[PDB]
Amino acid sequence: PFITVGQENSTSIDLYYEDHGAGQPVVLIHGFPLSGHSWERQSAALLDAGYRVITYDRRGFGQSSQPTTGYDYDTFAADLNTVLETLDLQDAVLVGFSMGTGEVARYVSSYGTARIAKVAFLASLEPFLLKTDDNPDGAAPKEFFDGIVAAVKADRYAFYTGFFNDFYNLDENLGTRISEEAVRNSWNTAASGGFFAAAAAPTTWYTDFRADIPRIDVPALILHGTGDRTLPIENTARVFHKALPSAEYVEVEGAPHGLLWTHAEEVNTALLAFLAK
Amino acid sequence: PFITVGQENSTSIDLYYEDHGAGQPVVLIHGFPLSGHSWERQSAALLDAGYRVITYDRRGFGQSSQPTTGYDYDTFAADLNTVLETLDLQDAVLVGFSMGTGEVARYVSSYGTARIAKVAFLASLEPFLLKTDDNPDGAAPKEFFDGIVAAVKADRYAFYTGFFNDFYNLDENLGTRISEEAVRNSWNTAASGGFFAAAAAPTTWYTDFRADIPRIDVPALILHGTGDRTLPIENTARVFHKALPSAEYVEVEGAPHGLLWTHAEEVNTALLAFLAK
Repeated sequence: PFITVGQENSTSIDLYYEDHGAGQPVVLIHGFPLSGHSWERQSAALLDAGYRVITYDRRGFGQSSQPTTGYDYDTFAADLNTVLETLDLQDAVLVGFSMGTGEVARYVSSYGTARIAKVAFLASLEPFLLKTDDNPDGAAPKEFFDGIVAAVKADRYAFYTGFFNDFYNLDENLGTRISEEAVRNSWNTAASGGFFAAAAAPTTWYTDFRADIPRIDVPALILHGTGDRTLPIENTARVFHKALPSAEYVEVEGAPHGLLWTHAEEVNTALLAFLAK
Repeated sequence: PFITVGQENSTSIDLYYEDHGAGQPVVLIHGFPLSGHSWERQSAALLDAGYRVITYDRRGFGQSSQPTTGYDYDTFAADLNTVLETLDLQDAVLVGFSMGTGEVARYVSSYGTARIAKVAFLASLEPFLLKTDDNPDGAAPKEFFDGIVAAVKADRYAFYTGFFNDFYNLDENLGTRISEEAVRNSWNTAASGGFFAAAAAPTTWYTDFRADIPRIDVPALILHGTGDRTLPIENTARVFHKALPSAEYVEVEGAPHGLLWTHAEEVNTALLAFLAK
């Protein structure tokens, strides 16, 4: 199913989405370079607890259109605004994973929370990944992220292998918490995403969300793995909880960046306990 | 890389140029007697901000051919027109520094702004540097510029030393805002330019741009240093600000003429804020 969010030359930019269940609407917004199907273990848990689950694929990923324009959080948040207005959701919960935590913060900042009852940030980007003079809490200088973009442009298909090795801490989790088959499925999803988005999306990772955070005026959850090699907990979740002290806060012991799958039970128990309130 | 702009006897006239990054095209047009490389501090900032940066070396300067013909703003603007058509640049921003502010105004005036989104004038020549009866705001009468031509023809290599002393306000900035090594690099660039262009270019500095200014019909930025010893702000930017009151206007307190280097942080902040609109 698709929702049109804009036009690109002679084509419409359509985002693939699904809408399941009945109950309070929970919108799940996936990370790079996957799709709304990456939430399958959380979608199953939410459906089992009587929620309505809505998922969509960010432009350039999954089954959505693959434009060569719009890779920036104002456009990503305008796409989410179109989704939410089209579905006319009320009392909705927005749950972001990694890149999706940017859509949540920028959307609440720019459009407000009239349709929103709660937000959850899992494996967050916030507050601002660049290590700069004005942001000493950042994870790394911009040249580090520039090198990731260059590696995608050199051969995205080979880049995905090393990417998922650190995304899922495969040296620790392959064969225990994640099978070789589930990693292969992630690689297939990544390769199905657009070539342009694959290399342009990482330039948005280090967006500065510090001015968006004070506008988060609904109940919030921040959750992160202590073994996240991709987005270090010290420069993301721990600093984000200082910036958003009203949020509930959970650290999942030993979990990697790809904790929706490897630590599904720990994510699902924490997310449903938060949504029950 | 080179773009051919014409023929001189048995030779072609080729302008050196570079084309980096991706996104909205930003064309940077340098001043005398330097080259596209003099924008390195701005180029780095624009590339990091997601723009496509195009630089070229004016005929007779940098690594471009050194003809003994064409030192006038109609030719200079026709050279820019060839660069823009050769590259098919569209929705482009034109940024001039000092002599480059002549290309920007003369191009927009003669050719119009179908290809151009915005224009920026840094350390401008405009509106008309010659002091006359009809133009009392000019900086100096023709004899001053005839004296500069004659000094360049007498020994251009020695001329560059005192010229850069005033350009960068070295009595204030040497060893703080500009190193002796960076000044030496500027002298080397100047010595690499053509002998003929070195002495022909000063006659063009007092071109009258008063009829070109009313033809600027896209958003504009005018920025100048208040300590400019080369192009006094009271004969240039402050007069220009009255002739084009709709332009964003920035005075960089205490900055010299060579503010792309000495006050790069201020220039980059103003330029990126202007381009983000």
